Amino acid sequence: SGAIYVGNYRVVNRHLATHNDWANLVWEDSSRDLLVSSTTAQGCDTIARCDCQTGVYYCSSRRKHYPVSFSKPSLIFVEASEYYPARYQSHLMLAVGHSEPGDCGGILRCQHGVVGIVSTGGNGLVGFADVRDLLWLDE
Ligand SMILES: CN1c2ccccc2C[C@@H]1C(=O)N1CCC[C@H](C(N)=O)C1
Ligand SMILES: [Zn+2]
Repeated sequence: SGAIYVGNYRVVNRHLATHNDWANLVWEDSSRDLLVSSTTAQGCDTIARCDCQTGVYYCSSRRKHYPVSFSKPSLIFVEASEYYPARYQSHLMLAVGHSEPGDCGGILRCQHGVVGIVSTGGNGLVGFADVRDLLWLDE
């Protein structure tokens, strides 16, 4: 689990969005596994606007942060799950690192701010949904 809180927005994995996220919906995209809802309180986080390909992510299944090198946002085939049929997920960045079911939502950060959130895993890999292109999160 986990979310990004920036301005009056809350960014979560679309497959983990709550009834309240959907009732306050701003934008969602199944192909990216992202959903953004509106909040009444002002959020804590800063979004990176950069092309970093190294950073640090939080892994809840180990209660620890790990440094990672990750691929540029791209279209990657993701196997069927209880949440989605087998499909290509866009704007996804892969890295070698630990991730289990339950780790989705962990934040990936570089020196410029938040880069994205854990969205895929297994096989000693961890995939992150990029948010750096969502320029409207800041205005
Ligand atoms: C975190 N993952 C994981 C880790 C170890 C072992 C098995 C898994 C599966 C899970 C996974 O990749 N998912 C499931 C939930 C929806 C995600 C999506 N963006 O489509 C895909
Ligand atoms: Zn950066």
